[PDB]
Amino acid sequence: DTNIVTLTRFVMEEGRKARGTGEMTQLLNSLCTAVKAISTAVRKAGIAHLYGIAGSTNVTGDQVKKLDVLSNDLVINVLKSSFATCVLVSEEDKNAIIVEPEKRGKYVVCFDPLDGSSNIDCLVSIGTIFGIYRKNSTDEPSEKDALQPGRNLVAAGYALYGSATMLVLAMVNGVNCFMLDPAIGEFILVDRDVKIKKKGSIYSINEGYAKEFDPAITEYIQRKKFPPDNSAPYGARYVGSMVADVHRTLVYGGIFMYPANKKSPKGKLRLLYECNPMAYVMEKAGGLATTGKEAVLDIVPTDIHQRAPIILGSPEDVTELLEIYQKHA
Ligand SMILES: O=P(O)(O)OC[C@H]1O[C@](O)(CO)[C@@H](O)[C@@H]1O
Ligand SMILES: [Mg+2]
Ligand SMILES: [Mg+2]
Ligand SMILES: [Tl+]
Repeated sequence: DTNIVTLTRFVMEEGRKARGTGEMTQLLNSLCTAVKAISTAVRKAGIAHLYGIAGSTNVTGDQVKKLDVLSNDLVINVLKSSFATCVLVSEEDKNAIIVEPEKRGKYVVCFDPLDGSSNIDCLVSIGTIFGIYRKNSTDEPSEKDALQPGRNLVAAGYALYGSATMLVLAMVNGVNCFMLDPAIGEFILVDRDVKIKKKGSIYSINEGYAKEFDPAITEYIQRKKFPPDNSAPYGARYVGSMVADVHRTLVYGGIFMYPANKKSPKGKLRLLYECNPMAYVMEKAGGLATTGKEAVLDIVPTDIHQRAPIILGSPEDVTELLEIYQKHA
């Protein structure tokens, strides 16, 4: 233990080649601090009376919980103080946040400060999702800098407040998992260069929406339960927190689905701070992420609170579902 491979060392070491201003390390160091603070609050939320609602609703019409506010505040303050950012997009804010000139750095950060709100009060896994872009424009920073396609991401990932707290970080050459050591408050590298299985045996979707599903999703699910070739049926898992279901998809393989449906043309999940970050992790792990008709990372957003269908995970599973959409087109 006298040689600790922390997230900071990792993001410093591997990136010494391309030099750079080093504000990405500043950025990620800052975000780790917010994530530790959120993790600590979550782990004692009931004793600190942090369960319940804040008394408000956000642009996508969610009921804001107390932990939403706390986590939102923590993430915004640390990112600003990092001197690495210029434009911030949060699920909890109607408009992009523009950093004050004095603290401006070159990155644009889209994040969900707390994901899995329906699972807060029952103590199921929740998390934090983020995607990071380089501001391209030369003009004054604005909400427009956030409206980039996911393929432009330079870094993305999530923190998972599960049985242990994990920071999953994807960058151009790959995905790596860091676990929070609660004793020293450091994120330690525990899974290097993570890759997803080509084919899994778990499917993950809320089948409560069966009555609204399109024929392709309907057929796909029926095929998981009754395989035509006599293989064993897939097992089902749906934690109900995107970070938990996506992380399982990553480390066990399989598919996660939040598709469009008869009442929700664009699905539910948010493109900027939910879908794109997870699509990027998946793609860097050798996985795929599709709306059913097009790659999530290639969508050019027009609304920072825009929704998108998303189907992701093991390439052979996701490809199987795409063939069914193509067959139905
Ligand atoms: O209750 P539903 O419609 O299955 O929504 C679950 C999804 O909603 C979210 O909480 C986003 O609001 C995700 O974390 C999760 O994947
Ligand atoms: Mg969420
Ligand atoms: Mg949220
Ligand atoms: Tl959502």
